[PDB]
Amino acid sequence: LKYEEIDCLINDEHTIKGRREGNEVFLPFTWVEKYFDVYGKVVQYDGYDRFEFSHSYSKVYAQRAPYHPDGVFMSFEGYNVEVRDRVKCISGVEGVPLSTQWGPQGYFYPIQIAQYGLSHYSKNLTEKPPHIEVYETAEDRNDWTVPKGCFMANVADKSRFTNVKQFIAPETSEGVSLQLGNTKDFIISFDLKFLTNGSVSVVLETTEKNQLFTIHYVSNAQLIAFKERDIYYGIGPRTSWSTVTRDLVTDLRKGVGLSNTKAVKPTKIMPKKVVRLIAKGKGFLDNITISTTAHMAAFFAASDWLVRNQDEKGGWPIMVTRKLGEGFKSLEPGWYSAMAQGQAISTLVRAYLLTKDHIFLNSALRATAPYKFLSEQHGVKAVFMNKHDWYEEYPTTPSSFVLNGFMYSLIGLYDLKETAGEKLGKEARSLYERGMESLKAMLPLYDTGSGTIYDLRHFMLGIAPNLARWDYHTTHINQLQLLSTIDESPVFKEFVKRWKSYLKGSRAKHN
Amino acid sequence: LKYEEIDCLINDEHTIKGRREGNEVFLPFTWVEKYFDVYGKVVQYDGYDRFEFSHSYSKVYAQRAPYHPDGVFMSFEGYNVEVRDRVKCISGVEGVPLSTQWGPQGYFYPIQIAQYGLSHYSKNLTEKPPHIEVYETAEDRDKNKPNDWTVPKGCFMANVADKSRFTNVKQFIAPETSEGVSLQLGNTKDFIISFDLKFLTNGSVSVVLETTEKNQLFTIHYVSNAQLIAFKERDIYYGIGPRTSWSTVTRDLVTDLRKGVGLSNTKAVKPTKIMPKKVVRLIAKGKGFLDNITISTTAHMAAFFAASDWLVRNQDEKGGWPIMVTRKLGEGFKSLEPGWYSAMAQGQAISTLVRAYLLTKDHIFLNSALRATAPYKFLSEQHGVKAVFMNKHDWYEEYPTTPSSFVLNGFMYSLIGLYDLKETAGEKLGKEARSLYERGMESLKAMLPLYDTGSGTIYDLRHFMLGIAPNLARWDYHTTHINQLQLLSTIDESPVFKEFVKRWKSYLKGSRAKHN
Ligand SMILES: *[C@@H]1O[C@H](CO)[C@@H](O[C@@H]2O[C@H](CO)[C@@H](O[C@@H]3O[C@H](CO[C@H]4O[C@H](CO)[C@@H](O)[C@H](O)[C@@H]4O)[C@@H](O)[C@H](O[C@H]4O[C@H](CO)[C@@H](O)[C@H](O)[C@@H]4O)[C@@H]3O)[C@H](O)[C@H]2NC(C)=O)[C@H](O)[C@H]1NC(C)=O
Ligand SMILES: *[C@@H]1O[C@H](CO)[C@@H](O[C@@H]2O[C@H](CO)[C@@H](O[C@@H]3O[C@H](CO[C@H]4O[C@H](CO)[C@@H](O)[C@H](O)[C@@H]4O)[C@@H](O)[C@H](O[C@H]4O[C@H](CO)[C@@H](O)[C@H](O)[C@@H]4O)[C@@H]3O)[C@H](O)[C@H]2NC(C)=O)[C@H](O)[C@H]1NC(C)=O
Ligand SMILES: *[C@@H]1O[C@H](CO)[C@@H](O[C@@H]2O[C@H](CO)[C@@H](O[C@@H]3O[C@H](CO[C@H]4O[C@H](CO)[C@@H](O)[C@H](O)[C@@H]4O)[C@@H](O)[C@H](O)[C@@H]3O)[C@H](O)[C@H]2NC(C)=O)[C@H](O)[C@H]1NC(C)=O
Ligand SMILES: *[C@@H]1O[C@H](CO)[C@@H](O[C@@H]2O[C@H](CO)[C@@H](O)[C@H](O)[C@H]2NC(C)=O)[C@H](O)[C@H]1NC(C)=O
Ligand SMILES: *[C@@H]1O[C@H](CO)[C@@H](O)[C@H](O)[C@H]1NC(C)=O
Ligand SMILES: [Ca+2]
Ligand SMILES: [Ca+2]
Ligand SMILES: [Cl-]
Ligand SMILES: [Cl-]
Repeated sequence: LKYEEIDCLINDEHTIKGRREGNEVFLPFTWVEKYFDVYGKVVQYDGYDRFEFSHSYSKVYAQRAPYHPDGVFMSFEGYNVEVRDRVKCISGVEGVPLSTQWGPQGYFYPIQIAQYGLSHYSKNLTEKPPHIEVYETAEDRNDWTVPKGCFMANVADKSRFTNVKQFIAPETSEGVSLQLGNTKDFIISFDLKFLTNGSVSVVLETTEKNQLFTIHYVSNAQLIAFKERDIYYGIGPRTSWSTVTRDLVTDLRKGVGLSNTKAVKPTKIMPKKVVRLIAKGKGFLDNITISTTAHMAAFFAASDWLVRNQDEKGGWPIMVTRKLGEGFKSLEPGWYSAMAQGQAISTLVRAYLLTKDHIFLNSALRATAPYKFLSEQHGVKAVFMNKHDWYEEYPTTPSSFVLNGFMYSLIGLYDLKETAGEKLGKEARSLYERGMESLKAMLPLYDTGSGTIYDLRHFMLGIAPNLARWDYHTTHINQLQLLSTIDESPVFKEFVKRWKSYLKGSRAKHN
Repeated sequence: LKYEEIDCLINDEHTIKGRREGNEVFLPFTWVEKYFDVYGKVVQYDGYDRFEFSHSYSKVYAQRAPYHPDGVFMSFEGYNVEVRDRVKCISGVEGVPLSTQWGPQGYFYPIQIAQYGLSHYSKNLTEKPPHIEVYETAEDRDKNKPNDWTVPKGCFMANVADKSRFTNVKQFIAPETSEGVSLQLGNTKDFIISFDLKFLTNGSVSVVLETTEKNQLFTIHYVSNAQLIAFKERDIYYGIGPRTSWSTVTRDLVTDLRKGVGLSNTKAVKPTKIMPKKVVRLIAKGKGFLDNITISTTAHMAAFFAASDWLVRNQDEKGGWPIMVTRKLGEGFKSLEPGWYSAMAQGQAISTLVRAYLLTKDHIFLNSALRATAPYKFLSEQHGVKAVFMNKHDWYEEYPTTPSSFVLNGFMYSLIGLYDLKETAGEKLGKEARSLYERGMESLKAMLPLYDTGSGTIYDLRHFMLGIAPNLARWDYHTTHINQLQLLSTIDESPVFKEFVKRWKSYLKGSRAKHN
């Protein structure tokens, strides 16, 4: 195959090496990939090599049905919140993500918590039912080890209509130990009440050279800690009955990856066997279980967190500073987010539809309040050019007009208005209608002709556009694809189609 | 590792043929060019080939100095309006371009005429002075050669005083059936012919050209009627009107030849490579007078003034140059019925007229420029050019559509016109221009970001106004945007103009704004 090397001058400033066969010139992908910011690689199949080029690796969610409030939440069946490195851990006390997106301290960010919930809710609807192995009920329907100094016994508990295992072990002892031996499933679950302080510990055989790591759930409020091969999580007093549910995969990886930075250090470590459970102090223990997944317990932990942490104004105040960029006043702690409000509402509505417990709906109804107040009056409302109401992901001065957060704020209002009924849904209905009018009018401002912009800070600050990376662009499409199944407006379908095409390299026509 | 074919799947839908050497994959430029919409070619040097790649195709004008109203007009020293295929010819009557931009009929489009003038004005300031050869003054300077008239049977000629304009003049009588009276010229280098002319009766002044089409003689007849342009075989006819009063006729024989032989019924002049190589002789028919016969390399100021005079005579009572063709800007935009005004026309005309005023101090030019701001005060629906963006920023429309269109380049030309006028008119009379400019520049600074894609510019805001895809600016309009902003940046020290120019320039060599 006869070819000639040829110098290839690039915009009169750099020379790269190409190849030539008569008139056809061939450019190295090393250059193409960097210069155009595109993707490809050689893929080896049985008796066929093929280079495979992509404009992006991000992919649009394959919607299977029109959206409905009790169904999967957009594309979140495929999200995995807990592996994100901005999640420092799943809180021992609250059973939800503690995030570190903006500083290393670790704070409850409501969005991450709602997305934890929504993603698990969605996986509950799409994944295969979990295998559930029961190790201890305490009934009449063993392999505990009680060393000297310790006692164990089955006892009635009238308070909760069951039999229960009581244990007494001092902290100087080896504790009382239940052999488990699960090779496949790593979500451990048990009912727990402590009389005195103590610990429930889980020993794991890992893939790090066959070593045993132990995860201690201790009855204090201690921040996550990691020494050698011991991981410590504070689960609070548990001096009343509650179900503890812990993903040993996540809990192991977050412990070994413990960092003083805003990102968990990557680790490959996996548990390969849940060896045994170790009880110390004085207390009670029931329903000891290992499951493939515990999606509804994750969903409810998020739901209950939202109910308990909503403030008197119906907001989830965000208790860290956020500096959105030069030009934007810094957001002082206690700011609200339209994305938080909406995602929370979408979570609470789902909790209500499952349980019929009006505590969930009552929280969702209150959560519209911040939508009514401008950013400078402790709300999330912004007005674009004295004409279009908007609900801000970041209620900055000047206004920021972030697209994706806004669309989640609307999906929440849709969820609520479809669920509250005509009377009580009035406020949600009205905020939604106004918001969808704004969105239809303003969508074109986010369209570059070969991508989307993330926000309107170019217009509001007089600077370069803050273009959306491909994964945010895909989110825009997923959002509009969703809206397009609950609102029959042609504009949503047109924009979805064009925005999809951008992902495969299509451009708007030039003149 | 040896050069080998490899299949290359593109976005999981089409397979192209590339090459591979070990790990390095090489993609055909045939694909790269079309998929990313870029440019390149193999260029031949002495025993050495090189492929040359460009992200874009236009270039930014190298601005030399801060802009001022009596200087060159932006980049227009490098425009050549008359060779554009949308210029059907230079009118014999009006001495300015007749254009065919949207319909084949041919109409006087103000923008093309203003640009004709501004470009010649700018060339006057940058080109070398023209060589000027004088063939007849009719005085007593004409004792030695050139003599050179052939006055055949039936015809007469004489030098005669003309009290009307304090000079001697050549009088001619030739019937139109004769071969006419003929002055040998023989210029090989210069092709702009110029002569003062008054006709008593009908007639023609004709110019014979040796051309590069196998040495053939073509004759261009400037005839005393309003007939526009005709072409049979080797004769070209232009109507120059009665000329029964003294006037300077000035004609580019290159253009006049090429427009004639390229005469078409379509929107575009047929391309030709025919050039004149010799202006052989001038032929006078009918009864009249003839003075100051000249051939020059260029006649920039005559072109400029022809444009200026056309603008003064054709301005309407509303101070506009009405555009007399229907214009449908695109689906969603109401059709513009004839008589619509353009902010680009108004501004460019003003920039022309101000320059004419600064040169001549004839207040007719300034007063026409002052009237030309009136359409800027009136909304599109009231037969002006003003649009308002979201109840907040005044704008001056290139196309005063419903809904508003907000075309960027037209707007910036409308502002450079107002700048020229307000800098020139003085405190009292410049008030209106001052105010329209200030409001315009405030709008521009606020709205510039809406035209920035992060790797190009948008031409207009039809995407926002109609709910459709952006009308992205082709690269030559992108460089126009930069040339405009580069100019404004020398008359307004706002940092925003400097930052945008720099970023917009970087887009030309494939830089992008950062993604998040
Ligand atoms: C380990 O796991 C098991 C589940 O497998 C748990 O055992 C269950 O415990 C719950 C208590 O939380 C039991 O639910 C309660 O049942 C009580 C009586 O049920 C029987 O009798 C009634 C007549 O009253 C019959 O109708 C019924 O069919 C049963 O035969 C109820 O009194 C409780 O009602 C509560 O809710 C209502 C509102 O709905 C309140 O108004 C009441 O005041 C009251 O609070 C409740 O329904 C459940 O039956 C147990 N199941 C079994 C099979 O034992 C263990 O609790 C768990 N371990 C720990 C430590 O939590
Ligand atoms: C061929 O080319 C030659 C020049 O190359 C031309 O000859 C010149 O043409 C003009 C014709 O008008 C002569 O212009 C001079 O105008 C003076 C006043 O005119 C102005 O001011 C009055 C105000 O009352 C207005 O009415 C008028 O419209 C103008 O605004 C006259 O006064 C001149 O006459 C004498 O005065 C001047 C100084 O003021 C003396 O220096 C002169 O020598 C002269 O005696 C004169 O009319 C100009 O002088 C001509 N130049 C020469 C050298 O002859 C031809 O016109 C051109 N051929 C054709 C056919 O156009
Ligand atoms: C999505 O969430 C759904 C709702 O939470 C899940 O379906 C539910 O799955 C459970 C099965 O784990 C069913 O609960 C009961 O199961 C018992 C079996 O006895 C055991 O139960 C107790 C604990 O309560 C245990 O301690 C005992 O020792 C036993 O081992 C049945 O006998 C009951 O009748 C009852 O079925 C729910 O019924 C079931 N609900 C529904 C609506 O299906 C679903 O699996 C989740 N899916 C995913 C993919 O996560
Ligand atoms: C630009 O225009 C000016 C007209 O002012 C030209 O300068 C004149 O040239 C004529 C013809 O040779 C002379 O009669 C004058 O003496 C000149 N006037 C001045 C003020 O210099 C100039 O030649 C033109 N230049 C170009 C490149 O077109
Ligand atoms: C309870 O707390 C004390 C310190 O406050 C600690 O020393 C002790 O070991 C704890 N008890 C158990 C059973 O872990
Ligand atoms: Ca029990
Ligand atoms: Ca004379
Ligand atoms: Cl995710
Ligand atoms: Cl041009």
